[PDB]
Amino acid sequence: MAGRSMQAARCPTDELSLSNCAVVSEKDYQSGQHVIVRTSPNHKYIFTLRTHPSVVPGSVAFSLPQRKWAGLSIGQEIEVALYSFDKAKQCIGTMTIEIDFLQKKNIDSNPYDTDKMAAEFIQQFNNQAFSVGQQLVFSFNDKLFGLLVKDIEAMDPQKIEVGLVVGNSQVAFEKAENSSLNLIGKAKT
Amino acid sequence: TMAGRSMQAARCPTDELSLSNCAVVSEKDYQSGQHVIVRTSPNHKYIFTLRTHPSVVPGSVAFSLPQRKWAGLSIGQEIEVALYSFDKAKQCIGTMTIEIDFLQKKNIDSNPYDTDKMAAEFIQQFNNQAFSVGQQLVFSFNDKLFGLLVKDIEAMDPQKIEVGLVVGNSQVAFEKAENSSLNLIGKAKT
Amino acid sequence: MAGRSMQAARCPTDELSLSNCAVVSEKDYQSGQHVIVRTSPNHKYIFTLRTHPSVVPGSVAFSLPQRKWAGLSIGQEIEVALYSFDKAKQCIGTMTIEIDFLQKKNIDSNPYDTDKMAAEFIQQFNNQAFSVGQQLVFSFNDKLFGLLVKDIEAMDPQKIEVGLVVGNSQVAFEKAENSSLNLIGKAKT
Repeated sequence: MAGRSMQAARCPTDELSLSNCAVVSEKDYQSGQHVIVRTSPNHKYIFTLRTHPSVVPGSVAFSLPQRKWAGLSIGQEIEVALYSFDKAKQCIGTMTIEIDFLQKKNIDSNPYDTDKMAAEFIQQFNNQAFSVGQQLVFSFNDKLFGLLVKDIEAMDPQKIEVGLVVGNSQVAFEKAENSSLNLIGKAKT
Repeated sequence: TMAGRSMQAARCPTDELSLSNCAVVSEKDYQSGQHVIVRTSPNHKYIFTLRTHPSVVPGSVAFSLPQRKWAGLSIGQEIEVALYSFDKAKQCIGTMTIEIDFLQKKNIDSNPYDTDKMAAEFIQQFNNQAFSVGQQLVFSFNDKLFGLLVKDIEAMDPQKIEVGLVVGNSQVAFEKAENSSLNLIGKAKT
Repeated sequence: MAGRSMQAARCPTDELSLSNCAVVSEKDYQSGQHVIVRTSPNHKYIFTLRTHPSVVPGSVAFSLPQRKWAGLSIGQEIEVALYSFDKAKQCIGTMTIEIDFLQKKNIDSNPYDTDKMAAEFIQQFNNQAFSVGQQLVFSFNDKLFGLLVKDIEAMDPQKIEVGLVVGNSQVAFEKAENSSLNLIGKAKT
């Protein structure tokens, strides 16, 4: 009893990509459900869903970052099944994220408070699934940043591949090599 | 009291939305999936399937240019809207013939198109939506946009119908428009 | 009994601004609820909500006109609490609105019927909250107009600062000084 066959589609809008959710039709799923997307015998990527009116029923919309991360191409047939988080080990305890300005062009020398970023990160991504290596778009203080999940650990009653962000998940940031990003605060690696 | 409700025809919020071929409304007036009969004037009624979107002004119904052309509507035009119910076997689509062509003169490649693959996806995205003979639609397939014209529709015989509901076993047959460079293939043709 | 701290965000699209609602994540609120946005210790603003998939959880999206009116800047922290209309005095009896073309480039000499405008205004804004001094965007006959709430009065069993538009609320328009706007109809000042 595998998942259903669907097609990868492009993201309806740029703003939507800030969600880092796989976007779907309300006819197929409801927001908040999680899915495991099988692209081949070598990969099963986990996404958290969010509905949008423009998504064609039978398709799943992905932003550019997600398509790169998941090695997806528009039109591609994918196998999709509901994924359930139901074990303590799956909740994220700590997670390390590599950050940098999205547009290598726009780069300010202003100092950014990581503790503030960590709090907002937890706020907008609460109950969403993340995996080591995943690339995301993060909107902070009206600026766009690129994020790379470097590590994830569960709460010791350690290392996990994928996990659910919860209210007490700890996020530590660190700029990418050669980054002109000045990070301040205690939410730094 | 029994007749429909008075509303205004509005523009479609986005291009992407037009791929749905649904009349788009406010979640304040309707819920997605309901069907409506839109009266423009005596002797002229058009049936649409609804889909909500946050940007639609309450009291208005959004239509894409092609829908407005077909229903002969103009922006701001006042219309009479009433819920329409499909509840008779004769209304389910058995077979439907569609004339296809690239939506844009621009992109016009000569590659092959499996009418069987298109038919399946058509049924997939338009399941439970209403279509009428003569209706013009926008169809997204393989990252390419095509224009569709509903030529004929027939009900199942336990024939010819004006409007019907697409269901899981509805059969769709395609046929390119005259002078079309559409390289159709497969067994889903007229 | 305080509200929750959130951040002001940009409006996902231009079309959304026609709603004049504060837009939110379906994860935080449901459409139709009303909120009081405390921007500072002496100022609280009232908005009616509408959900949209692109709004980042933990944030509230506002159009430029709304940000100007409530003195908000993007990323700004705000305290948000549900607001309840539950007293007769809060229902709008009459309201005076100053109207003008939204943009210079869109100026013309066509006649716009106030009675028609009033009816459509009540139609699209029914059950939404408005305050004296609030500036809105109004779409009428495929044209965009700027609106300024000049006055609001309750039904005498008078003057109120904020109120809920209901089915029998009366709206009177008047053009801005020097407005080349051509207003007809009886729903005037």
